[PDB]
Amino acid sequence: TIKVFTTVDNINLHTQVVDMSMTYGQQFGPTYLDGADVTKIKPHNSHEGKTFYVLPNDDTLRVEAFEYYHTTDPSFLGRYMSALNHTKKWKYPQVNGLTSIKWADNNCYLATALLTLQQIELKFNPPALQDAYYRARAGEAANFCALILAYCNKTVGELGDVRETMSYLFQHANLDSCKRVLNVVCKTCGQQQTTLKGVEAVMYMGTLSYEQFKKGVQIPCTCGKQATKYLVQQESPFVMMSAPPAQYELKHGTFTCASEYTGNYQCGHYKHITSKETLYCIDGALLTKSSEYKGPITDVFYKENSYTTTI
Ligand SMILES: CCn1ccc(-c2cc(-c3cnn(C)c3)cc([C@@H](C)NC(=O)c3cc(OCCN(C)C)ccc3C)c2)n1
Ligand SMILES: [Cl-]
Ligand SMILES: [Cl-]
Ligand SMILES: [Zn+2]
Ligand SMILES: [Zn+2]
Ligand SMILES: [Zn+2]
Ligand SMILES: [Zn+2]
Ligand SMILES: [Zn+2]
Ligand SMILES: [Zn+2]
Repeated sequence: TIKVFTTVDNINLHTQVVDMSMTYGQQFGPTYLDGADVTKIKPHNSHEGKTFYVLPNDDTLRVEAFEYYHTTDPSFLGRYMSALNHTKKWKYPQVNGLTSIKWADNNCYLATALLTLQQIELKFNPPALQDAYYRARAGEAANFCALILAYCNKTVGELGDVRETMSYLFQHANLDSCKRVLNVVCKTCGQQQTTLKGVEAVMYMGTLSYEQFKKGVQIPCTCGKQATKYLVQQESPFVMMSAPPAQYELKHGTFTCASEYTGNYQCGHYKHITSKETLYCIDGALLTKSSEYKGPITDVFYKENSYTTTI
């Protein structure tokens, strides 16, 4: 009989005492210590006085779990601890003043997303996600990477798409004040104006150029003809312009950061391009430098505050 603590958020700690013969699974349910499954393991001396993550089994823990993670999915904690057991072993070097990830288990898309998040203004709604966001920007990104995999329903080693990962994260972020007003002009139908909010207001799939998005882009109308969609008003701290991988010239000072993707569909490699005093390329732990750049780009991130068109 030795005393321990059980928690679901590492904030509210509940005091318990455990028997040595019975395993943790017989007494608490699925139990984790430092991200390691100890459901079948039995108590030792070092376990006394230490805190254990446990699956919610009563209503008090069920409520605390939602208030930290904003999910009731019973599998979330297990998927989170499974990813964390890998991400704790990864290395997170500082590259060009930013926290990156040494390559491991196909994490190239995580590194590009992690580098992008440190360069755009974002506030997460789940307290677990925002707290780990802060710890990650300071250099301790293991818990943050595990949460990203858990919220995106992705496992370690699985092949990830950066645009898809950013979209999942934006749905758990406060983008309520973000607003986008578009205008589509068809020769026959006429002029239609639409207003988008939230995640739909910051993401566009179709073109990398924020300038071309303002000047107008060609989309098919309901009548079948090719109408023209252009941006009327944009109120958001950033925008994300995505397009299928293609050769693109990035000029210093015209953008914030970008995602480079080489190789075949789903089984390629991501790289991160950021515009500082010059153009920097971050590939995990490796860093290169160039005055101008041209390569296969699929995401470009631009700064914004409030924009209104002249048309
Ligand atoms: C509308 C047309 N479009 C939209 C996206 C793309 C696209 C095309 C190509 C493309 C084509 N040829 N080559 C040679 C490469 C490549 C990509 C890039 C950005 N990502 C992945 O490769 C990828 C997709 C994944 O999951 C995807 C599964 N998802 C629907 C649940 C998972 C992991 C990765 C790496 C994206 N084209
Ligand atoms: Cl929610
Ligand atoms: Cl949320
Ligand atoms: Zn409590
Ligand atoms: Zn929420
Ligand atoms: Zn691993
Ligand atoms: Zn591992
Ligand atoms: Zn990779
Ligand atoms: Zn029309």
